[PDB]
Amino acid sequence: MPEETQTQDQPMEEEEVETFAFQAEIAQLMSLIINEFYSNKEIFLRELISNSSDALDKIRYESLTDPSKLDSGKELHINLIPNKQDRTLTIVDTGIGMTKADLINNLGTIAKSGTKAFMEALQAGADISMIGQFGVGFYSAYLVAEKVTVITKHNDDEQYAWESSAGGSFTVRTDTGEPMGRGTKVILHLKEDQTEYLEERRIKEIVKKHSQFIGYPITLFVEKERDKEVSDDEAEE
Repeated sequence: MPEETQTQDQPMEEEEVETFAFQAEIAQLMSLIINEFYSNKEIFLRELISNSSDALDKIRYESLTDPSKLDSGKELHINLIPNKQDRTLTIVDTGIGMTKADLINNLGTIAKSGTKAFMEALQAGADISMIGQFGVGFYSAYLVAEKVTVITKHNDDEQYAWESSAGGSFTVRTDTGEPMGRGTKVILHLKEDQTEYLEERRIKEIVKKHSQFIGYPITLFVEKERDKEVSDDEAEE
């Protein structure tokens, strides 16, 4: 059953790229969260780690079809890699975070109606605390992220590199990086107001208590940017 596999790739680029602007109804959701004056809600760690757990449960489901073990040979897990020099936090997923059809469909961002009829239920019923559990608000990551960059490649399928955050537009274009077989690279840039929220010990202790509920392999690893040098310089371009 070959669902994918449709030619190597067409050498037709420069299609004016894909640029999407936050729609009026989306401007409401985006405003309602940022106009909170930023109360800091690190609870999102548990919300997001739940979805990534689903992504591993998804590949785990695919392992029922796989007669080798799980994916290929060794293993599959959630890896957290903080880069203090770049001020970036890179989470690499080796499962199935998202699919290409859902990617273009604007995962849980496609309101069309009027934001959501749940806005009314928000007046007397639910709160913003269920932001991610509704499966229609994973873009709320901008709450604590200045820049949200996602690069992903799927096995046999093409490569995708798209930008996200808040403030203007959303962009998606064909990728040609070719860094892995099939992984989701979630790297978001910390704001200068979060320079102290980069303590490894903080992360260690926080995930220690929350991961007690999640029964899946997680790894806090850090690769020291060596050999080369990554810093702020002005010479490129």
